[PDB]
Amino acid sequence: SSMSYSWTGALITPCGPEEEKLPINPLSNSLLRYHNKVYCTTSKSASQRAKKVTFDRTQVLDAHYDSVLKDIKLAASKVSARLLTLQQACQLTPPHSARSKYGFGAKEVRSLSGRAVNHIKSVWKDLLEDPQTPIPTTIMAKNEVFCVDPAKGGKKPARLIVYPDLGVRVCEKMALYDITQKLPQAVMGASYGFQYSPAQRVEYLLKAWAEKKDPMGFSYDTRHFDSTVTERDIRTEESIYQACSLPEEARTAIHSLTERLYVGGPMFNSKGQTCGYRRCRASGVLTTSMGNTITCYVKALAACKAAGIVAPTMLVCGDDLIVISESQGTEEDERNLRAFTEAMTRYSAPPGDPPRPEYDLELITSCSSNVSVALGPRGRRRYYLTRDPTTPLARAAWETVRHSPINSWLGNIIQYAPTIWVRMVLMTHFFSILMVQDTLDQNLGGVNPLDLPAIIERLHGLDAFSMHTYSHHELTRVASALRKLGAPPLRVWKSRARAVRASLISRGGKAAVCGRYLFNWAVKTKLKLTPLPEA
RNA sequence: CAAAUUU
RNA sequence: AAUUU
Ligand SMILES: Nc1nc2c(ncn2[C@@H]2O[C@H](COP(=O)(O)OP(=O)(O)O)[C@@H](O)[C@H]2O)c(=O)[nH]1
Ligand SMILES: [Cl-]
Ligand SMILES: [Mn+2]
Ligand SMILES: [Mn+2]
Ligand SMILES: [Mn+2]
Repeated sequence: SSMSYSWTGALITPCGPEEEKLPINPLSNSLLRYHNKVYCTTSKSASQRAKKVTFDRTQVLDAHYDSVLKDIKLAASKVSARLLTLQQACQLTPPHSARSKYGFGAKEVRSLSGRAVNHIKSVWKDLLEDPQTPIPTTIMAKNEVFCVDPAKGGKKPARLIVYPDLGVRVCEKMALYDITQKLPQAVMGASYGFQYSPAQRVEYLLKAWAEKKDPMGFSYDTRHFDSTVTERDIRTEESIYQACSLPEEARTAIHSLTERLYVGGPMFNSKGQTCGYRRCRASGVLTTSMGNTITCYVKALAACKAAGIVAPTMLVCGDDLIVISESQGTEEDERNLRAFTEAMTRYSAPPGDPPRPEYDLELITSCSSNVSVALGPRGRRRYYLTRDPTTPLARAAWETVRHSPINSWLGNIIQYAPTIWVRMVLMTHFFSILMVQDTLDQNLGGVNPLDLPAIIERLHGLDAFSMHTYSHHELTRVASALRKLGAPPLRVWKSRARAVRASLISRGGKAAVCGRYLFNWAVKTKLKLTPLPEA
């Protein structure tokens, strides 16, 4: 039936300047050599993304879907959800959020300037009074950094971001924010992925795995998921929102937003020209995450039922899921996954790479990450979250006139503190840099480098300073990644850490704390590492 | 552009 | 600020 997009032929213009690296990368030319492999998805490449995502869609539901959808509405109704005062919504706008066409930006909105507050009042009026006129949207390309992958086709084209003017975004929040805070958790229960910390995510997966008499696992991702979302899915999304206790004024707004924005509409490039028209998810609206997550969860749980997966235990984060099930033999498991996939494909949620059953937790990737295991200080198996380091490393070498990567070094050091690649590579580099800059005190993205041990033990457990004997998979993947980016191998980072460490220790103070906890892995005579006041 | 987590 | 979807 419905085509996902249609194109005037007008280009998808840049919303500013997209910078190139420079001939010297002073912060990261000691981290890695192959800077030619590090690129940022440009808006010229948007054209190609459009081609990939524009395609005709056909959807066939069935008892299993219908049934799941029923049960989900019954969940939805145990939820009461209130409107948000125009002001409260203004306050939830991000600091730098892209300004309005109508002469004002996020400063005004967050501070409750009167020009801003009136415009918004009017815009909300128009939603209440008018429930069909489509709402224009801007379309732009997302700029992300990756390592090239010649094996997987050279350079990814830029993903497409599609969003309404600022005023509309506030209104969206008024109508929907509270729902987003309550509905998913209530529809999906323990399956709701974003609810968990990474540690809980891991415990959850292990508990699921443990529960089975004979576990089988897989993950599923949808190809260009936002393109796969149909007018009907969105309307079914509305009817799920509506299934709550709502102020009548909300219902009108929801329904008006649904019909005028969410379900489709015209798109304009940043120079103002009509770009095309959209009949699927706009990734840019408030409902993007919740939408994707709920919808994905319906189709998924239906496919599970269509395919006979026994005792499924799910975890959904957007279009990404993991199911851990009771195995029915490999022969049947393969048949069921095929079924599952046909069902999803019928429901208009077809796979990128088609899924496969696995019987070992390490072999299941979702949200670009996976569980692995190493040994801790006393010889116990310690499970943790990790990932291919390619992209984080690539991003660690993204230096331009207007951008420093030091923050991403830190971001990843915190998030993946127990991973061998953070511990040996990223930390070593990060500290090495700052000691030489002599800018350790300096706060970065509101964090103090010298806190790190505390920060890390709070979030990952003191075991993160003592883990050893990492998995074959993980060593292979790390090695291979450094080799791919022309970084030094681990043996060299070992040396460099001994040095960094010695300097940090001899620096005294918190530096020495850092030097001792964070680099204890680097020494043959490893110390007794006890817990920290600060956490 | 939106959300979630981490800070 | 970082990351993810
Ligand atoms: N608003 C917004 N949504 C995103 C972004 N990245 C991913 N998503 C949403 O999550 C969906 C699934 O993500 P992913 O599997 O990573 O990409 P895709 O399936 O190729 O589109 C996308 O189709 C988007 O709707 C982003 O930067 N902004
Ligand atoms: Cl242990
Ligand atoms: Mn996907
Ligand atoms: Mn309605
Ligand atoms: Mn995904």
